[PDB]
Amino acid sequence: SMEQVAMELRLTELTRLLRSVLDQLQDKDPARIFAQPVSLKEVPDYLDHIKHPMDFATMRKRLEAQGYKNLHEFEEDFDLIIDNCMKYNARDTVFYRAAVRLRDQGGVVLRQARREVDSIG
Repeated sequence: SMEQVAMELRLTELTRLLRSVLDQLQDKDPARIFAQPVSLKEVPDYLDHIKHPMDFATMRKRLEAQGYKNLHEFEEDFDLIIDNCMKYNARDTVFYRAAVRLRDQGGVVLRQARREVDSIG
């Protein structure tokens, strides 16, 4: 149907906007602490601690399969990255501190993304 195509075009355009959001967020992580999944070879007990692991590469895979239907879904995954880190790592660590800086900086980017997703529909 033409309606299915139109909905597909909207999803494609959302995907384009989320790809630019994802690039902007990841620049706020210059140390690449959140670039890849926590390694189960190097942190073998991780899944006893964190039930839903997340990282930027895993988000990128989902994005390129047009797997985010809306910005809420994408923000959920970004918040998992931060929240998982702040539970697993103590306050006095480079890891926790990197998450706080990513949260604070990413908040700005996400504030205007929400307006752009509403605005452009």
